[PDB]
Amino acid sequence: LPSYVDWRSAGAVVDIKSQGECGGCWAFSAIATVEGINKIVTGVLISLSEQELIDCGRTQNTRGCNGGYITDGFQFIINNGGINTEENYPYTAQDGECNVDLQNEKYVTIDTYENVPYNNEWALQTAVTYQPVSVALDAAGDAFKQYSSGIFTGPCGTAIDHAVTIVGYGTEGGIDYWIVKNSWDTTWGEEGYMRILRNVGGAGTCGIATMPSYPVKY
Ligand SMILES: *[C@@H](C(=O)O)[C@H](O)C(=O)N[C@@H](CC(C)C)C(=O)NCCCCNC(N)=[NH2+]
Repeated sequence: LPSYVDWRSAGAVVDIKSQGECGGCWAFSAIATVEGINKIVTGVLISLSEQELIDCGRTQNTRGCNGGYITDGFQFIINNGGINTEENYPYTAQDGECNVDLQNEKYVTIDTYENVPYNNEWALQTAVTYQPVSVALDAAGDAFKQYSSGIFTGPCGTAIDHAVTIVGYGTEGGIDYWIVKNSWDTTWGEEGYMRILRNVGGAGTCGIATMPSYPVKY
């Protein structure tokens, strides 16, 4: 595997987005990795609609701004036969009525998704080498919420509550890290991104390695 991977150097990461007060992080994470794999196999980076997942993708315990699961975001794109763009179905940070004309207008498709073996940072590094991967972490603490710069080491638990996207990894000064794309605008962290301690064992720092998944497009 490479010593460093950064999907932003390959044109596979859309600029930082802002979810606001709506609890739609599951939709932001699912969309960022579908944007990623679409660029890798089709060669064109298109920004996609989180709002379509929030409005049209309600199922079981995925309930729009009320929270949900990354994999239900991928399963909506699979069952719908595709997803529309951010410009065609823009984000309102609201639970809204599914716009059926916009739901039927599809520009990007995926075929299936896979789960990375949980609590296995080596298998997670292998998957990130091929594409951005969706993860969730424990973002309930003030240290996480107030993060500004550096390689974050904690404190944080592992009972995850906030989905984000890993867009790379590297090492600086002998310290290994993951590069994380968050959805709290460019005013949080390193212009919207976080570097977080890698190779710590088990579930990873703030549980980042405990439930990774990614979309598959043949
Ligand atoms: C994350 C955010 O917007 O900050 C958002 O709260 C969220 O969806 N969190 C997920 C985190 C991982 C995907 C596990 C979460 O905790 N989902 C569980 C939501 C259950 C909702 N069920 C009901 N009944 N509202």
